[PDB]
Amino acid sequence: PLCLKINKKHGEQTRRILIENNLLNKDYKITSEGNYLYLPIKDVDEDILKSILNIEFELVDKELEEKSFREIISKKYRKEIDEGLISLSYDVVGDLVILQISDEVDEKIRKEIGELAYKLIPCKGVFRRVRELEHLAGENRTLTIHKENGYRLWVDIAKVYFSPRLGGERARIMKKVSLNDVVVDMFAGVGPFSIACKNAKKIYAIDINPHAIELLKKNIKLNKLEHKIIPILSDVREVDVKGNRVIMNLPKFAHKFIDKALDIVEEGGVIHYYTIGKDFDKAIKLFEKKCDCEVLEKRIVKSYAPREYILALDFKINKK
Ligand SMILES: Nc1ncnc2c1ncn2[C@@H]1O[C@H](CO)[C@@H](O)[C@H]1O
Ligand SMILES: [Zn+2]
Ligand SMILES: [Zn+2]
Ligand SMILES: [Zn+2]
Repeated sequence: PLCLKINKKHGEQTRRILIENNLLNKDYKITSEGNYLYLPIKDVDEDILKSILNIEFELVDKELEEKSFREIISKKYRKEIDEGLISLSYDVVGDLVILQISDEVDEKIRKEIGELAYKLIPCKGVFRRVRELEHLAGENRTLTIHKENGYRLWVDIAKVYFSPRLGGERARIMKKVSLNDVVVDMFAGVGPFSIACKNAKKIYAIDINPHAIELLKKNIKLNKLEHKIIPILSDVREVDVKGNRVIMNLPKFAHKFIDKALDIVEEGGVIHYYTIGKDFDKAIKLFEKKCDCEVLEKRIVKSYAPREYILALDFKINKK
């Protein structure tokens, strides 16, 4: 339906970038027509694409052929799916399925979606909406164990923030951490980024939510990383740690913390910054003015609202 048309010579070069930005759509066969490649792509503003593509391109409606619960629901529910109330996107944390439904629906029909989600989906439990949750189908437990990138994480979805669709981010980070690195995880959560950074020789895992620190400790124990990860409960603001790599996993408010992170990091070090926006500019100015910094990599993590993304930038602070 929506394809990126490009001269096939930049075929692979480009194909990779779309992936790195979780843009490529895998539900369609990249077809070739003459000197061109049509890569099915998720919807995106023509503008932001310019910032991650150096070649010329076009966004077009192109017919293409195809290469699970999401189905049956969609068809048999367009009524509510086409007006908030219900979303065709759920998360899976451990063995726990978590739906996105609105209060505006009679439980007797709302619970039914769960009872019929505990069916077309491999789980032990089912809830819907860190906010408050409602038990719909399966077991009534909120504490589970997540598996991702080889490690395991203890998560109690009802007491601490955690995003399974962000594992890709931990994978990428996993490949960047050197043996000599000292990481300061400003917003650690149950500790997904801290464990993904094992190669580092020291890790400062900070988080103001006590439950995030209770489970984080259990995770540090579970992945055998006691002499590596130093857990710290507190407002990151009032912490005095130093390090050459700073991870800011708080997209919604990252910006209101940049000054602290710059005060923690060393010169020559990188700030893994996650934010929100339609472009990258506002997030770059912000740093570009605060420091003598340098972008080392910039990706689009995922979609937030409409054309509202969760960007990720990698900043090298060359001089405070
Ligand atoms: N100022 C803060 N200091 C430490 N952790 C924080 C802060 N703000 C949010 N968090 C943590 O970020 C995690 C979600 O990314 C949550 O565990 C939340 O408690
Ligand atoms: Zn090229
Ligand atoms: Zn309404
Ligand atoms: Zn607890």
